[PDB]
Amino acid sequence: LSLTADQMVSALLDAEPPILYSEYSMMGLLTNLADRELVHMINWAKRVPGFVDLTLHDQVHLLESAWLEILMIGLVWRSMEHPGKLLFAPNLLLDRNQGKGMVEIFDMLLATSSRFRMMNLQGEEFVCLKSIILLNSGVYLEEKDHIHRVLDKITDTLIHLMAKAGLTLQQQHQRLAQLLLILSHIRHMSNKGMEHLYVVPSYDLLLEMLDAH
Amino acid sequence: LSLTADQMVSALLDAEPPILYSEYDSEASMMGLLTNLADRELVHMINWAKRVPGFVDLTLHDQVHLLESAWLEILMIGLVWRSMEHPGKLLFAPNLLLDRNQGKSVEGMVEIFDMLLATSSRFRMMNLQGEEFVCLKSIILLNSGVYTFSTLKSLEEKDHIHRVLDKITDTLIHLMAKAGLTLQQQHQRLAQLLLILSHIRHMSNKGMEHLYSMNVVPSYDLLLEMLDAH
Ligand SMILES: CCCN1CC(Oc2ccc([C@@H]3c4[nH]c5ccccc5c4C[C@@H](C)N3CC(C)(C)F)cc2)C1
Ligand SMILES: CCCN1CC(Oc2ccc([C@@H]3c4[nH]c5ccccc5c4C[C@@H](C)N3CC(C)(C)F)cc2)C1
Repeated sequence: LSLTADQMVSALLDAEPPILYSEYSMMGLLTNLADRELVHMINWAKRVPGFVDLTLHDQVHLLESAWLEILMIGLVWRSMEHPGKLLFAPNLLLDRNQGKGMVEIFDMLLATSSRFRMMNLQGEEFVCLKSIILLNSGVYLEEKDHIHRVLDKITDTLIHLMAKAGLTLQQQHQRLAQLLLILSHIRHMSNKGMEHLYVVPSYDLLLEMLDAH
Repeated sequence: LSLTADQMVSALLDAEPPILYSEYDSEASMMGLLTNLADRELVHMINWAKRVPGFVDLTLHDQVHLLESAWLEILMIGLVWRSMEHPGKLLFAPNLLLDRNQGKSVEGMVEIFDMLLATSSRFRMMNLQGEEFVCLKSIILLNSGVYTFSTLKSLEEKDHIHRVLDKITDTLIHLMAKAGLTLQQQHQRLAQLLLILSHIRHMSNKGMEHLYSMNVVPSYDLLLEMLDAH
């Protein structure tokens, strides 16, 4: 929390999870791949500055509410350079008709990817967005206060990055807004995803992955 | 887009729909009252939407689609705003003030009440201002459905929508600056405010999911007919 903006970025970049491969019907592959990415997400979350300062109870709650959103923005980020296609894994690249109630979700994921592409979303930016999702998704006294301080710190970092890129102050606030409004759509996709399922990772499973002290 | 920030706020403040009342004269009545109230607010919402800058510049079908996507979000943020200075209560109408336990009377309603009450609590501890609220409501209208529209006309709509969003963002920053916030505090509050929209989306989806467990959404032509004036 005392880290500089530059230290925050580098920490988050270093904390980035690996790209996994699909173990190989299509629903089993997407399920299995999601299950394996979950473990690496948990270990990513532990390295997000300020996260392990929360109680384990609250860490689990945040992960319970954020896990699908984080899977999805990750999917969308690496699918950027592959228009009309979703790169779940290097050996699992699917289009919208391979989705044929998954096509609607595929479509939404595809639109979000094109949005990122259009915005020319940078790696240093995406990684901040992912941290914000983790901390923001489940927050609805000392703990909520801490979460909001970390969120504020990431906001600073995002603004710093845009300043470094040479964007004017007006462009900074405008780009910040565009990025955060995208999180609304990711939230929506996660909701529909959870709906199209009804499954979820239990409290105990997440707590186990967290590998307590 | 020629509007200044001051002119943006003014237009949004004038576009504000009226505060409506529940009928004048029971837990078995609750859902009926909440449904009747929602239907009546919908009418004023369409009029409000038309007076949001840039909205009527859009095609009628894109206008319908934005409202199909955002109508429950808009209802809810209005409710949350009305309830801000009434801790533990949801002010659906000045004569319809409900709490948690009254929500219990309907299956799965207490969870939605809790989320709405928590959002009201968030607005409270942020000391959300009226000028900020109408900006946030406008953003919901323009942003919620824009990612679920490739035709050339549609590409032009999206660019227009994103440019109006940019302007509302400029308006939000302006308001926070006049209030005397530092630059750092301005971006920080802008972020905090926009993050709440994620949760409002969340609530709309949970609530939409309730409704299908029991006319539940406005039909295309219903919204069309109200939007498609002569
Ligand atoms: C027991 C632990 C919980 N796991 C069961 C498993 O349930 C899922 C089943 C399918 C999906 C897919 C999926 N898989 C991914 C792998 C890497 C990155 C993105 C994804 C997604 C997003 C999306 C296609 N998911 C389908 C869904 C949930 C209906 F939207 C996500 C979760 C998560
Ligand atoms: C054209 C058909 C669509 N209308 C039928 C009507 O269905 C509803 C029935 C109940 C609700 C309530 C409700 N009512 C309000 C009145 C003014 C402002 C806010 C509200 C809300 C939010 C919330 C409590 N709604 C319940 C629910 C299930 C979450 F949608 C929302 C919609 C909307």
